Amino acid sequence: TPIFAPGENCSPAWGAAPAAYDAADTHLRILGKPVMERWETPYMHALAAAASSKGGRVLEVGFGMAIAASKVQEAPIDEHWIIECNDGVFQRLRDWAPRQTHKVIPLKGLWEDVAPTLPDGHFDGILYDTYPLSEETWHTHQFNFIKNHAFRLLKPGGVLTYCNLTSWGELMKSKYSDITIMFEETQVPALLEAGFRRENIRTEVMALVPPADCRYYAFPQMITPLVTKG
Ligand SMILES: Nc1ncnc2c1ncn2[C@@H]1O[C@H](CSCC[C@H](N)C(=O)O)[C@@H](O)[C@H]1O
Repeated sequence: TPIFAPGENCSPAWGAAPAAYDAADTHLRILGKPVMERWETPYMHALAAAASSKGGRVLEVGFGMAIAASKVQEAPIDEHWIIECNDGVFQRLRDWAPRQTHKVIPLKGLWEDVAPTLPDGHFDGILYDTYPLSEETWHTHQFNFIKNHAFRLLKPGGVLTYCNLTSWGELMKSKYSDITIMFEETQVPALLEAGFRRENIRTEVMALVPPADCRYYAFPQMITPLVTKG
């Protein structure tokens, strides 16, 4: 069964949907979707290192299991802004934020609603890792954020990192056997359209074998984008 059915739209229901964190604290499911899993930890650490590489003000979109967020907090940053839609996940963010070393700025809502309220050229780093909220935005939800907000929000020299594992897992099953080719063909044109220059786009590949029973990702490598504003 596909994660999304034809014409499925979960966006208006995401906020009020109960957040299901299992007792073993290894997964997060919302509306029966596999939103986050702890096997992703080394990869979440690579994204966190990329978004926090310039220090200063870091914007993180999607809180999930706080894996990337706890790694961002290990870097010498000044502010950690976090946008989260789901009420259940936001309560976990609310409990996590006080004990953190670097000031956390928690904001509740869809980035579609919250990001327009954020100041232009204010962030040294951006980490985008949400989840598709509709079948037709399965491979493209990150592009809407990158085009409308990532470029304007970054300071000159600022770094954007992001991922979309539901998309990339699928594209690595049939269409591609080389993860850098997959990135070049499916991601680079939208980033160029967003205002980023090709010479300012790099990628880091890392070895990570997912579990055998993982339906949404099977490729034994992960790709970390580093998209710098000119
Ligand atoms: N449009 C949107 N705006 C804000 N948050 C969203 C969103 N769509 C999904 N979310 C939230 O995005 C998150 C994706 S899971 C993120 C996992 C995180 N990188 C970690 O390391 O633990 C979830 O908390 C989900 O509720």
